[PDB]
Amino acid sequence: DVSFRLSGADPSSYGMFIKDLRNALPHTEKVYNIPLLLPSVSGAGRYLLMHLFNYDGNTITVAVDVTNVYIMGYLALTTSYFFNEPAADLASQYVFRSARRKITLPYSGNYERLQIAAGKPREKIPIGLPALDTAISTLLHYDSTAAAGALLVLIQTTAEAARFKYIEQQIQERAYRDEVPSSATISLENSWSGLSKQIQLAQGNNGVFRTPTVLVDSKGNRVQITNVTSNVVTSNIQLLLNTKNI
Ligand SMILES: Nc1ccn([C@@H]2O[C@H](COP(=O)(O)OP(=O)(O)OP(=O)(O)O)[C@@H](O)[C@H]2O)c(=O)n1
Ligand SMILES: *[C@@H]1O[C@H](CO)[C@@H](O)[C@H](O)[C@H]1NC(C)=O
Repeated sequence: DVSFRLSGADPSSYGMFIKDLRNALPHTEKVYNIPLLLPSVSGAGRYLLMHLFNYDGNTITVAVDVTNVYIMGYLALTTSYFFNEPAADLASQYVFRSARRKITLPYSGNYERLQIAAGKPREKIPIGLPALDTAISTLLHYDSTAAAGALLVLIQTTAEAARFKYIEQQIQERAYRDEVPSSATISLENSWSGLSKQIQLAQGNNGVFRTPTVLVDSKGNRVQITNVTSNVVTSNIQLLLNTKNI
C-alpha cells in the first residue's frame, strides 16, 4: 500500500507520496526509459490501496488499478464506493469486501461523466493540497454530486501527478493555495493514452511518433510532439499505458 497525510504536508512529503505511488505500480519493461505498465494483472494484485488522511486524521482508502492508474473506488469508514463501470464492479470482487455496505456511485470514473455529475468542467475546479484535504473530507460522507467534484480533485492530485512530473510540480506549487489546473495540465491528462501509445509506436520507428500529439505548453501555446526527443517524453511522462489497453 501507499499512504499520504495532509496533516503537516508540504511539497516534499507530497513528492515522497507521488514517488511511492509510482514505485508501487509494477512493470517489467521500460520504453525510452519510462516504466511500461503491465498489459494485465490477475486477481487482487491488480489493485493498489492508497491510504489518504485529511488534516484532522480521518481517512479513506482508494483502490487504484495498477495497469492504468484508474481509481476504481474507495472505502470510507464501513462503506465502500465504486464507479458505475465494469472495471470497478470487477474490482469490488477483490477490495473492501469487509465493508458493511457497498454503494455504486451514479456515474463512471471518466472525466466527462464526473464533470457532468459535478456540474462543472475541471478547468474551473481548483486543485492543490488544500483541495485534496477537502476531497477526502467530502468522500467521508456520501453525497454523489459533491463526490464527483472531490473525485476530479482526487484523480488529478494522485493518478495524474504520478503520470506526469509537470502535474506533480503543479500540485507542489499549490501546497497551501488551490488554483485551477493550467491548460497544459488539462492537455497532458487528456493526452496520456495518446502519448503512451506513440512512445511505444516509436520503438520500431526510429523514435518517431506514427501520429503527432498536440499539447498545450506552459505558456498556453499549442504545440506538436512528433518524437521521443521532446521534453514531454524525456522529462515529464513517468508511466506508460500499455498499447494492449489502448
Ligand atoms: N474509473 C476511472 C475512470 C477514469 N479515471 C480517470 O479518467 C481517465 C480515463 O477516462 P477519461 O479520459 O477521464 O474520461 P473522458 O470522459 O474521456 O475524459 P474527457 O472527455 O474529459 O477527455 C484516466 O486517465 C483516469 O485518470 C479514473 O481515475 N478512474
Ligand atoms: C523531433 O522533435 C524535436 C524536438 O521537439 C524537433 O525539434 C524536431 O524537428 C523533431 N525531429 C524529427 C526528425 O521529427
